[PDB]
Amino acid sequence: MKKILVISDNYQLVSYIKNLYLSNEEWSKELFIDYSYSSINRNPQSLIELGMTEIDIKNKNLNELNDYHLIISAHCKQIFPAHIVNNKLCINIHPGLNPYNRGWFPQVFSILNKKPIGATIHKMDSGEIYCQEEVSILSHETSIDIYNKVIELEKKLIKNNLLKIINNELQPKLPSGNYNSIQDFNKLCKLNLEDNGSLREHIDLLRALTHGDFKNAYFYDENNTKVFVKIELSLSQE
Amino acid sequence: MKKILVISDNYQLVSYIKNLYLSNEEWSKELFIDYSYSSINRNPQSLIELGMTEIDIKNKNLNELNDYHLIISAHCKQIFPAHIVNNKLCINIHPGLNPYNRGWFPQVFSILNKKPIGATIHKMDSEVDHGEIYCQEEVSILSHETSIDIYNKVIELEKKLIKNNLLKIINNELQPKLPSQEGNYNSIQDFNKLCKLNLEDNGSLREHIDLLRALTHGDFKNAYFYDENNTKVFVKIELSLSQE
Ligand SMILES: [Cl-]
Repeated sequence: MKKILVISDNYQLVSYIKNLYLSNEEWSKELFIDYSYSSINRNPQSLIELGMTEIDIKNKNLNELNDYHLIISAHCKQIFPAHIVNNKLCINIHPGLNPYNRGWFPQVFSILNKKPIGATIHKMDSGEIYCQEEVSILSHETSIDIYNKVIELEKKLIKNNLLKIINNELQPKLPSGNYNSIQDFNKLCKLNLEDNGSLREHIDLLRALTHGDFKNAYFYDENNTKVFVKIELSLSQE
Repeated sequence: MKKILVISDNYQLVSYIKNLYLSNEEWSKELFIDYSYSSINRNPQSLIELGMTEIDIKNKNLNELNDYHLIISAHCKQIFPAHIVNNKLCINIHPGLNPYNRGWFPQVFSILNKKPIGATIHKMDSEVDHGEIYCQEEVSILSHETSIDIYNKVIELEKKLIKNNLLKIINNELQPKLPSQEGNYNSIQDFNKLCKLNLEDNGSLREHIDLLRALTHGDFKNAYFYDENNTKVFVKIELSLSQE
């Protein structure tokens, strides 16, 4: 039997792991799993509901982590310190296709730059890839659409690979890239009405920056009023 | 007393006129008002509910219209034939600032070409949205507004113009004035060209946003492109002064 820690701020992926544990006897016989959300999460209520304790991974002492065979990061909002990843086997469930558009919001960047998008489970380092797979971007899709395919794919990757990774039955491999910063994200959000480009470029920018009800793209008008912008695309008219 | 014919395919305008009649003794004491929708209206059900009969003004005979002092057109989907307008006093309630962007969807065109937008009540002559103007008023286009936002402001203004002027017009107390210029007319084909997006069009983001907001009008999408595989993708935009 192994003890495992999952550090996640993502309701869907945590629920999914929890549901696999409950529906798969192979998990329940082999594992004790503790689940924690990040101390920086501003809205953890639904994770609390789900069955999770707060952890602060930046200040957690290695001394309190000795029982864990490994730690899984599934969209943990805090970066793990170097000392955690060098002293504990840490595996990341990552919503991008390493090594393309590493960093922030891989699907936003892939919409714009056409590099592959997908999901990757890999070892953390200051990492080697156990499994990954690509998803497609279709012409009518926004950031939220692609992210939703990505989450779907992560669940598939978990379901088919995670127990094996935990049991050492799947060995990783160093990536054959590029990285995008939060500041790169924020530069994109600040639209320039005077930008000359193709309608295609400008629709892609709006679609990259459309993600649910929270708008990101904005301009300032003539009067310095802030106006947020999003786009809707559909294969139906109505 | 006078007998009046209102031909309209717009619920909001017909319901407004009905409500003023019901609420203003000056109307009910002077006027008998018949209301009709266009035979071409594919979905008149709400209008039927409202209390209205079908009319085909394109084939209506002039002899059946002798009782009417005047005919009011309020977003009638059929165009009045020349013989009707030249032989009956016909008054149009138009959702544009004549003579600018006469014809179809004035606010779409105004978002694109920046000509004034507003509402106009004018005499109908044999040209579209071209006769002498009784009254009209401008509305503004703000940076976050789509076709439907400006349309709703236009409708609100048509209501105020009717409320403040329509009895006077009927009673020959307000004389109209020539439009300031011939102006410019947009067809349905002009609108449908706009709808077909050219993804290679080279422009400022402002031009592109203006085109998308001109074409955004409620849940029915107008603007489209075809993608790599010839799939048709409709496009609308949302602009707002709040994030969420
Ligand atoms: Cl002239």
